[PDB]
Amino acid sequence: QPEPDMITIFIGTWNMGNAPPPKKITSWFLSKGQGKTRDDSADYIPHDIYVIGTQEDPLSEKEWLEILKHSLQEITSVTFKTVAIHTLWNIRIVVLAKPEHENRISHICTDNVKTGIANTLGNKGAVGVSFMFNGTSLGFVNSHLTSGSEKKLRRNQNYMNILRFLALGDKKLSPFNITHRFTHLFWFGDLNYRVDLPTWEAETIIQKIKQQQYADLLSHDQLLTERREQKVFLHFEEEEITFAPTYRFERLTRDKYAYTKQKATGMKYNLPSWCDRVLWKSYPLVHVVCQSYGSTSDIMTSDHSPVFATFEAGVTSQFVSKNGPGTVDSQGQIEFLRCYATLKTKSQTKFYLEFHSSCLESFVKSQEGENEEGSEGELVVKFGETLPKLKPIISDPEYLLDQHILISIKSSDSDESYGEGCIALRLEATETQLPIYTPLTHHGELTGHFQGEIKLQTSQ
Ligand SMILES: C[C@@H](c1ccccc1F)N1CCNCC1
Ligand SMILES: C[C@H](c1ccccc1F)N1CCNCC1
Repeated sequence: QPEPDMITIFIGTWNMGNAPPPKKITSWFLSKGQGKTRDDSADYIPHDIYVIGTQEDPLSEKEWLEILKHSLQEITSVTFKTVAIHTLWNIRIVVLAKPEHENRISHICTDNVKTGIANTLGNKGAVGVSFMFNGTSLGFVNSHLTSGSEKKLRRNQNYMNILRFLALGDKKLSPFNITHRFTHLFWFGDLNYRVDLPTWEAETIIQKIKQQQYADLLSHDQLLTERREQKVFLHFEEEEITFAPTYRFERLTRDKYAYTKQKATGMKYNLPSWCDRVLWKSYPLVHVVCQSYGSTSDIMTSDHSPVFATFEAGVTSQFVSKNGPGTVDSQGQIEFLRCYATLKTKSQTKFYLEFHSSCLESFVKSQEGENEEGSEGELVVKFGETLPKLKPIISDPEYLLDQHILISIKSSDSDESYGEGCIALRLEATETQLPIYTPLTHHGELTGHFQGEIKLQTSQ
């Protein structure tokens, strides 16, 4: 039975509004309703992995697991296995997989982050799950961010706290946050970003939604505008939105948006908004294709509609050679030429690099770079031809060209990372000098760039 080179992943996010679900929720898992929907011809084809994020979830873990498993069983006639379940307050993540993936899934981690302080600590935050699927690392984050149209900067801060403090994936990747630890990272939830238009325009917005004319609404979506201004979710992707706003509905119908200020809302307006979102970040040149992104029309117990997204994702096999794992493959090497880091820092410490990759036995520390003053004020750290030669555990090009090198640039004085990035080994040529580039981030914000050339030698 061959190992797969692709899997499909279902991502669901649903703010349940503290109400039990209706008896039938299959439309969610089938990607049916509004937006980019799944073809009917696929209905009986199970996804490989289902990741369900809820917010304001009133059910016990046992109650929700039984509903989810019975739902998937009805759709597919497959009894899915529970990979992980983790709950913080009323924010929950469930990961289910085809039982045929029992010996492909390992290194399962869960964690949560509570956002806010004092007044604002006690119901918002995030849960997450990671695991390995054969040679591929997968991370999943369900976050419930701060509510309210005038709190976009709070949401952005909640995002930064979650990606700093959520402890998933390989702890040996010590300089790296969750935005670098996974081949594929999916981040979803009630992100709570709103359509920033004046309150007086509520009925105009409703009209536009009835016409399915979303362009003038999406141009004011706070998540899209904050992303475009690099304030949040830097280097994440989102499919185009082609479904109506998923909040705030009168319960038991989808015919009415309930937007007016009420004592129950803290006298706040809830203009129709795309609160409920799925974004992703995959390592460079790894296959990932969104195959659905939409909302259900027939699940009406909450003031939010469920959101679905599905993906094709590239995966690699757990490679064994005659040599690695447990030795090097002399026949392989990774060389770096004309390399320099450009950093936004005002500091003047010496810097060194660390190279981390599951194609290395352990991470590799470089010598210190040579600091120069860049012409527009920046710091340029030159490595030139000084970087170590990396010795992969396996030299087979079918393995090595699928790998990635994580890079951290660290202060010699504090051993703190000033920037993290990722280089793909999926090169156009081997034994050939080729340009490489990554942006560098720290705490998920841009701090610089790393560029140079690479020379990859495989067994072929
Ligand atoms: C242009 C930018 C963007 C697109 C639509 C909305 C917000 C944005 F920031 N992309 C972000 C993801 N990667 C490629 C570039
Ligand atoms: C429970 C879990 C599992 C079973 C089926 C499908 C996926 C999955 F992660 N185990 C992983 C490690 N090996 C034993 C099984």
